[PDB]
Amino acid sequence: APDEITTAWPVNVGPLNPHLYTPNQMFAQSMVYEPLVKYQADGSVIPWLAKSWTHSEDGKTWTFTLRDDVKFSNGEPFDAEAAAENFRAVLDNRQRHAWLELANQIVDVKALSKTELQITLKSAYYPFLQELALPRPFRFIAPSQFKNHETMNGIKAPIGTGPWILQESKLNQYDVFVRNENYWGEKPAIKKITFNVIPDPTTRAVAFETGDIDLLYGNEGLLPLDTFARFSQNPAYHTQLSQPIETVMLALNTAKAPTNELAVREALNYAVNKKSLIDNALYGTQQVADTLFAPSVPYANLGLKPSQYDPQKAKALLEKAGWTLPAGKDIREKNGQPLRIELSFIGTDALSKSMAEIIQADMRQIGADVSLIGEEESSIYARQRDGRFGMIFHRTWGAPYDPHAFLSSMRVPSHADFQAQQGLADKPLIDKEIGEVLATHDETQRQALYRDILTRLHDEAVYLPISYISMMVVSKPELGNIPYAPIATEIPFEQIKP
Ligand SMILES: O=C(O)CN(CCN(CC(=O)O)Cc1cccc(O)c1O)Cc1ccccc1O
Ligand SMILES: [Fe+3]
Repeated sequence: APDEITTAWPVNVGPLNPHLYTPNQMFAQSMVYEPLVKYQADGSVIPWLAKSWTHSEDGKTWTFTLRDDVKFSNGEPFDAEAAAENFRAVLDNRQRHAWLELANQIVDVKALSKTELQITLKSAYYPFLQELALPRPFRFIAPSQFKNHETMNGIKAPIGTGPWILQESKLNQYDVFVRNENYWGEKPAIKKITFNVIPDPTTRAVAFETGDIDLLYGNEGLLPLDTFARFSQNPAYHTQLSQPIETVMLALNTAKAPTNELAVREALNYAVNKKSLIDNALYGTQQVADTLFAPSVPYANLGLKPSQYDPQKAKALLEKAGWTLPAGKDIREKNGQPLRIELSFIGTDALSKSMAEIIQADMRQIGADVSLIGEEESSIYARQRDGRFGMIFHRTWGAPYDPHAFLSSMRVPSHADFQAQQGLADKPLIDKEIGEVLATHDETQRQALYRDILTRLHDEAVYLPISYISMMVVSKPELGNIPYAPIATEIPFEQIKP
């Protein structure tokens, strides 16, 4: 049918518990569940399930006036009691939301009436509203669908207030969504969306070619980039490539030899020809990055100095630090130790592998021996949490997480960023400033704090920025132009209009 589309995803959508993480897929959570306030491209929020709000002070106390016409898809009312119950369900699982600072900040949530919801905070936390706009955890399921008055141990039916309803879900096969005919807002033009489960990139491309699917929408791993370029020239298809949404980079372990040495980290930051990496591995479809956050990111236009590809300077830095070439060898040594660094990545990911081979080659030219460790997903995530790496592939989180939520999470010990930064003498100071910047109201101090944090991270060469990557689209021409959502992980199916 013509108001029915078929697309694909590498895995199923999950149970669609609005308050939990893996294996729930964010974009699908955002299809079913809705926030109090909705994020926009300009960086503000607009009213959503909450039609208005006031704050005290000195903002520790916020009072939201909720809409009074909203129903969950099962007929039950959305009201302040329903909302307060959801905040309780999430904060009963507080430990698991450590990465998100609002979760440590909420002191209390209570329904003052049916339409009045009061939320009090530990301090005047500036990104309050943006964090409420996230896909998860602060979105609302029907409280009748809690299991014994909680969500952290599972839910019953995934009943949201959103424009889409999960119809059917078959493990390792497909997920089917259907339009909410009783939605409080704008009715979407599409009536039915089918997600076929296709874990392999080339298989996804083939499925589009044979006509089995109408739409692919994702990041740089969506399909092979050479196939994408070919598709963009094929008059029978439609393709798109957005403006960059986030950064892809290596994180270097400042706590582990030999990346513990500033001079070594600086040298590595001159070793990679990033344009060539991009033209070679990413088929020219992405942009070079010479900084943890692109100059376009809020608070991140700082005139930071790039380290341009310069093997001559890389070698000089290494020689000066005492990493010199022994007789007939190509690998530097210092104290008898070789300049050896492990680069760990997901071994099944062909793009990572490609990029890692290029990185390994470039670094060999300046006399560093990069050893490639490709392992399964769990092993890699286990490495990121324990600091068991020399270098790893990492990325930022895009809007609305960048830069505040990304820096926030640098303070959490079981994250890759904390671990990479562990060896820095000024790490306690940086973590303290991250805490300050999030609670500050003085705009000039806020800017000064971001500058100091990002500058120290740049100068200490914690990262090796690689590119700023884009969203991509392949579609049947009949679907028309495919819009992008403000939040990088969401897919605006509601806005597709054949
Ligand atoms: O990704 C992390 O470091 C931790 N996550 C917190 C930060 N997440 C936002 C989010 O997940 O809501 C940032 C995030 C941002 C964009 C895309 C993502 O896939 C993504 O995860 C939570 C998490 C826990 C357990 C398994 C997977 C997870 O993502
Ligand atoms: Fe996450």
